Amino acid sequence: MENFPTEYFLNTTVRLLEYIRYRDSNYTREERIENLHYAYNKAAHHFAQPRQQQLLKVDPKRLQASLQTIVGMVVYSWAKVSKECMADLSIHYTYTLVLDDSKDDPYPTMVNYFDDLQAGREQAHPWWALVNEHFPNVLRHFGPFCSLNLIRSTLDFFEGCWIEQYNFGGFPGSHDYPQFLRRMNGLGHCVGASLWPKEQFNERSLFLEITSAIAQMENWMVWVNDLMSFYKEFDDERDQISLVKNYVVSDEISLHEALEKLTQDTLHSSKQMVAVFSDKDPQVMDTIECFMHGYVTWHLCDRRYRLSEIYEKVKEEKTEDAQKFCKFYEQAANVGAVSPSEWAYPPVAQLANV
Amino acid sequence: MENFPTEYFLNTTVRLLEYIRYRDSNYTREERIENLHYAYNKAAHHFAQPRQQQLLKVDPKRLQASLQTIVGMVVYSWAKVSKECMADLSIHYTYTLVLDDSKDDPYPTMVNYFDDLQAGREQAHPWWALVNEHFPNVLRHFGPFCSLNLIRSTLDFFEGCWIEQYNFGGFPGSHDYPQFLRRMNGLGHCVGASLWPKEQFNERSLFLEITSAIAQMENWMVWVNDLMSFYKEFDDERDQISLVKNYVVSDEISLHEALEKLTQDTLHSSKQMVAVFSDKDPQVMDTIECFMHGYVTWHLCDRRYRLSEIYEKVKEEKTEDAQKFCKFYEQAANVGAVSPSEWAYPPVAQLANV
Ligand SMILES: [Mg+2]
Ligand SMILES: [Mg+2]
Ligand SMILES: [Mg+2]
Repeated sequence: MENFPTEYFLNTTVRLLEYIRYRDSNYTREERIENLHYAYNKAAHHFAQPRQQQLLKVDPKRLQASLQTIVGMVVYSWAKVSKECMADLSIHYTYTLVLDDSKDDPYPTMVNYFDDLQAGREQAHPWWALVNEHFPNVLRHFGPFCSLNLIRSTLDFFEGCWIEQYNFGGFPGSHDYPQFLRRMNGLGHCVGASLWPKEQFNERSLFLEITSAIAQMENWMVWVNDLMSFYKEFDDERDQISLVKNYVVSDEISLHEALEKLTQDTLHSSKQMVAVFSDKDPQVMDTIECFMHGYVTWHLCDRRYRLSEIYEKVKEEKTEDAQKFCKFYEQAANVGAVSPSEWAYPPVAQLANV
Repeated sequence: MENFPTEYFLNTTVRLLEYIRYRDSNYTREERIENLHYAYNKAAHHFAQPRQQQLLKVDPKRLQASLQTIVGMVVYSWAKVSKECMADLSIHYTYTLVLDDSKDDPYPTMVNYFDDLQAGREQAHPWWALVNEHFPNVLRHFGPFCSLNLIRSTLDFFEGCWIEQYNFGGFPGSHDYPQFLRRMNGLGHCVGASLWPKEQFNERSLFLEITSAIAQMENWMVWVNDLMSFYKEFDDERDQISLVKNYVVSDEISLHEALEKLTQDTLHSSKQMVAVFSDKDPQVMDTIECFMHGYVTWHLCDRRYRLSEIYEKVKEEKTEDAQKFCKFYEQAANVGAVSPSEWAYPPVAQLANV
């Protein structure tokens, strides 16, 4: 546990990419930049409005960083949706990412949650006030079924953040806690269902494939992020309650065994993704295919995950995995490494002061 | 379907009951009757009101049977809460059950779900109109955190019923579908959180134990019901899409292997329940202890699960399992076998016509 399991990590990462067939796509760099800028621009203007600037307590620099990371996530993974959809989704997922900065006990503001909701009064918690006011801009892109999924997952996410304020990784022997919490904060159904705008897909005609994608993508999605984040989190003494770390505490196993568990679930989830959707509606496999690749690309190109540090270490090694990794990484960079100055401007703060 | 694994059913059921050392002593015959009648009486008066009689489309006989089954469930398992709490919970879980066996398509009534919610307008779907109007009577018994859990779980349940209308057990190879659906319709967080009225428990002082109980009780609860109720759902059309049966379809394994999977999860969940809460706050272990026993007692007695039939077929067999099964089944009846005429009166229909 002293050193980072670099060789084990590379092997699992290469397997993950091969299982999902990571490969070049029709999604260019020019289109990338266009979408990045469109999504960023609309979002930046939104978060710069006085109402938002005042009810959303976030350090300007992090809001800027969080927005940029989210626009990147949406644009790179929701490759098939319209520019407006990427923009509105970027706003919503930026709201979720930001809420992780509040130490404010939701308790006082949640005392009248239901009565206020039923009466049509603005929620006491400012996050809810902005999120629910903006939600319709996100929901207009989806049918009733998918919309319900986005709504539920966001409600779950809120409770997840609440629970996480206690920095609790679960009582030893509480085996069901880890994944219980991970689903709470994962946004699985929100992500999964938001992949099907009614503009491109008929919710009723594809009810079964969509429901199935939500169910399978929920886990793939969160576990992939748990793994790709495993490098940056490794020595992060601040980050104390990740799925992997709660496995250690709750299941009473080594950090290493927790990481074995995570990669097995991840690889298996990847296989089944392919096995189930390969022969289904081609348009559905396309969206699923593009999300998995873009999602990994995003993790690979975003400084946040510092995976470039791993590339800079096996860059010249002559091992099988090390080379497959470096090639995948270069492919990723080839289309995903983009300078912020090419799309993320002007800064939110500059629009807020204007 | 074809032929019920009666033999194997006996073995699995005996293993669970034995492992959890099934024994109910939550109430003296007299307290059982008092609570049953109190809960039934308030609920019956509620469902007999003209508004309820009009928006709730349910065959009168079915409403009557469902109400009686639920009052029994609540009273027998929520042994530590007040009479009012049992009554209000009985009303809520009766609403869910009436939908649980229903056959309706939500799409047209869910098109304006969010906008109506945000504006404070009554929901288009009549079930939501009655449930949300009544909810405050249930929520007043809990703190904000637990309340949030009840609200979310009910929202999940609705989507679960929606999904089940398609009679889909999952695509072969979609291993994550089964439990995905089971949590949707399980009411796990609703049940788990509703075990802690603020009248008896401080939500903030026991935040960790309550959150943990919600996480562990979610699975224990649903799996126990899946095992105990495998019989009544086996041939029912509306219940052909269940956890055990979706395991067969989705994982491509024998009905028998699905059963072995279910009992292992159940036994293990039982083991960890004890391991984690034995030494924790005694009042918490008491509620957890009382729910598990009362819940099982309820299953061996309520009409809905028809476990009497399985008894009237093995009460002779010299199979050891059929013997251990009948000893348990008679033990349950001795404590919880109560004639409806001692509490469930007058009938809802008679109050409706008055
Ligand atoms: Mg159900
Ligand atoms: Mg049912
Ligand atoms: Mg059942």
